[PDB]
Order: sequence, then C-alpha cells, then structure tokens
Amino acid sequence: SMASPQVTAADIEDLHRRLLAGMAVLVLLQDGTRLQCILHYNEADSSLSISCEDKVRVIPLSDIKALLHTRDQLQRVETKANLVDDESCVALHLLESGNCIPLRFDGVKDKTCFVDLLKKLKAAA
Repeated sequence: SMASPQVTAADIEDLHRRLLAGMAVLVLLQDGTRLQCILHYNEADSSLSISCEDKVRVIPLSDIKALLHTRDQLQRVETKANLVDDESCVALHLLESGNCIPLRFDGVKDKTCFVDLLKKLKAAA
C-alpha cells in the first residue's frame, strides 16, 4: 500500500496499560551494549522505572526534560549503539544530568505511541 497507519487513542491506551503492568525493552549503552530491561510507570509518584540485571533506576517524570525520537535528534547521542536504523528508539533526555537514556521498543508503533503517551502524562501533570 501507498499508505501508512497512524496511531490512535486506543493504541496509546494499550501502551499505557502495558506500561502500568511493566513492559519489556532494551536500554542501549554508550559502549554499544544492550541491556534487557523492564520499563514501568508508577502513577502514584508519577515516575518511570527501568530495571535491568537486578538494578532499578527511577526517573521522575519531572526529570524528563525532552524525548529524542527523530533520526536527527538521536544522531546527537554519543554512542557506539545504533539508535536510529530501526526507528524503534526513544531516548529520555534528563533535566538534572542533561544526559540521555536510549530505550528501544519492540517496533515503530510502540516507539511512536510512547512519545505521545509521555507527552500526555507530562502535559496532564
């Protein structure tokens, strides 16, 4: 087909449900390593957690300054990993440290929904 799908509210809500239940992602390390992780949203204190190899990192929503999702945005990240070629990555640009955590989702649709959902949680905060 000439045409591409676009994400709906249902798509975004489905990702929301999975984020609350915890979902599988990878983190892409600066040296090129890939960590298998669980990504979770905690709506009580409005924070994301990323849990990999028995270690949990908590990022308050208010520490997430920006989301890097476009090819050009992600090309600015200093790393040996390939963040852009699968167009499945969002990096959390953090306010305090100014550094970035790149998350790779299962594919383009989840990657796309995540960006919208995060905006929604941030804008409603």
